[PDB]
Amino acid sequence: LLDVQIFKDSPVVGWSGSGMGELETIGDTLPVDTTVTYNGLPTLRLNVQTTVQSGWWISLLTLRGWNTHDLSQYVENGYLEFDIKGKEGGEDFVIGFRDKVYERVYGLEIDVTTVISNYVTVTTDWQHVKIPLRDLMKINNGFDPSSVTCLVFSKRYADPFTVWFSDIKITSE
Amino acid sequence: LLDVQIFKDSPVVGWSGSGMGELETIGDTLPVDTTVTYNGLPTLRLNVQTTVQSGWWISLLTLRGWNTHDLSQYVENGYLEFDIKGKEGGEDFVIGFRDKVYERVYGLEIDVTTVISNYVTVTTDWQHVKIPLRDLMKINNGFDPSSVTCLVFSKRYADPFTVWFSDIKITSED
Amino acid sequence: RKLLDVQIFKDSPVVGWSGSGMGELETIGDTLPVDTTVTYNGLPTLRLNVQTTVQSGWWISLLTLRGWNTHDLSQYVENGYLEFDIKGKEGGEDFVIGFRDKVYERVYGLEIDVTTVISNYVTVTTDWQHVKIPLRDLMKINNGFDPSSVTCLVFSKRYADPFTVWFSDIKITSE
Amino acid sequence: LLDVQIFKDSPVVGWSGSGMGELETIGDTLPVDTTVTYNGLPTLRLNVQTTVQSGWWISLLTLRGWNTHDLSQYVENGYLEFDIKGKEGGEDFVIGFRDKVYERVYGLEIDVTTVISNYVTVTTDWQHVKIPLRDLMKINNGFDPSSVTCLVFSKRYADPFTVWFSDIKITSE
Repeated sequence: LLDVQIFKDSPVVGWSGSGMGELETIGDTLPVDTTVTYNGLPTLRLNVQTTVQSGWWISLLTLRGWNTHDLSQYVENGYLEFDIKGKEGGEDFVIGFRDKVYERVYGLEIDVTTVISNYVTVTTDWQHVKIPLRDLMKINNGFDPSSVTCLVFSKRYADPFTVWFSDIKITSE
Repeated sequence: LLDVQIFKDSPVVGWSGSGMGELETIGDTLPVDTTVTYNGLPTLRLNVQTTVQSGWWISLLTLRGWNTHDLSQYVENGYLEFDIKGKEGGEDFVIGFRDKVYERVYGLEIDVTTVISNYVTVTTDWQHVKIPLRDLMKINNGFDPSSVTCLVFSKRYADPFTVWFSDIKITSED
Repeated sequence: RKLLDVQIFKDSPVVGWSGSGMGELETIGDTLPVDTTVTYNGLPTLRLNVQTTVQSGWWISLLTLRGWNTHDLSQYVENGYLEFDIKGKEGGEDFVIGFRDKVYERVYGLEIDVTTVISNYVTVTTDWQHVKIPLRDLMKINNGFDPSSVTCLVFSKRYADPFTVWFSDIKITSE
Repeated sequence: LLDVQIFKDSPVVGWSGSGMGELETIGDTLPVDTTVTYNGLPTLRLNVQTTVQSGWWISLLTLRGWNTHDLSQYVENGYLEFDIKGKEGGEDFVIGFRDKVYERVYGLEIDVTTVISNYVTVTTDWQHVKIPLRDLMKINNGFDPSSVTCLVFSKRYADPFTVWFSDIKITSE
């Protein structure tokens, strides 16, 4: 059973943005870094220039251009997984998926998230990582894994950093 | 199972035009550019000179010189696919398919459409792309994919822009 | 006297101006493009092309005589001939042809044009075809033209409709 | 192998123009002088009325009405050559060629130049001059002389002057 590329090599359909413009966007997706490859392949840049006392920013990297995908199959042994290096290490924010169900009243798209921290400490260095779907996609808050629309990156602490990405995908077995 | 080239290297039969003539044509097809290669072959130029308060332009690039093609088999697993460079980045517009059915009343040809944004951010740069058929060819709004007449490019925002294309095909596999 | 030619074009691009509403006219640096790959009698041609259909309802071409300067033609008038050679893409193709002047004194118009429809002087073939335009005919309807103050030759829209066409050796002659 | 006339006897298409209009133009090319002939034919006059404190002006005399010309063959024993008198001697500016290559990143059109002082001092007098293509079309600055678009004259010293030209061609082999 089949992989899904969130990002490979060329910027993602989505939306990515901030209070007073603290997060570095291009056409409101994340900026794609060329000057800093990895694995032949270029990177995704996650950069928050200065200090948000807005206290917000967000990144939505879609899966099927704002369409729902069913992942339900993937869940119970699945992995968001990818690679990350960082600009000066020990850097943190949130991560996850939103979906979309119109039937549901108390929430249209919901998010399920965690803090990267839980899966990694960050080095000045490349480093694979794999989060079991399992954990997230299971907190009876309603989230319908049949119905995911995208991957998400949100603020944790207000402090500026950077990070880079490669080869963000979902896989199972 | 077999490709369909919508365009390769030389101008399409079709139609393409604007309100006040805002869309660049030649003889009512899109102009093909030569001084602007890509991968050996020249490319199709989608350009809209100035700002439409008209609020309209369109291109239809035909599939079978205005005939019906049956695509039904391809739907299920298919991809309009193609490559695309742009003048100045982050441009956008609508794209899709029109068909033709006569027995049908509340519509003669229908359009099915998405806004390419969904499928790409645009760069000063080549960049392949692939649209799931499947995606479009399915909202019970009547479209008959066994009766597609051609592909379509229409206005989204009133904003001037240019773009290019190469190798526009449909492909599947069975 | 015993009298000399004027070479409007021969074989290299003319200073001037030529342009159109939504860019329907084939320009380069707003003169008309000179074609290389369709020669005629050794020398290169001038290309008049209107790629698609004029919604705008204008297009013009100014080929200058003296880089926008007055030239005095007055003497050529009553015996003269704008003349030159013409192939088209697809035949029976038509538009306006003529001359613009420049007179400062004159208040109801600064520059004026005198004009004909080449139809009158030709039907157009997928083929080369000399033709002679009698100065005479134009440079005379009382409309004020100062043929002693011509600045350039002129091509303007007649019909909405798309074509191409070629030129060579556009000159004035008399005797 | 065959001569390239940049100018002979009749105005050229291009462009030439100045900051606050210091540069004598007409229709935004250089004026042809008629009342100052030189061996039958009239001349091209590069005249700069007043003192430039904008600090720019330029002239481009096209070769193929802003088309690419391929010169490549001519370089390695070629000479831009022409003739030239000046209004009151020892006058100096830059001269050379521009190109156009689209694929190229760090410049679209580039220029190669020199200062004509190097191939002459200027007389109230007619005086042929021959400039070695070689010299120019030759500092790995990227110039691609298979795609020359035109000849160029630009400012060197802010000081007004005039000159005249005659029979500007490329010759070689």
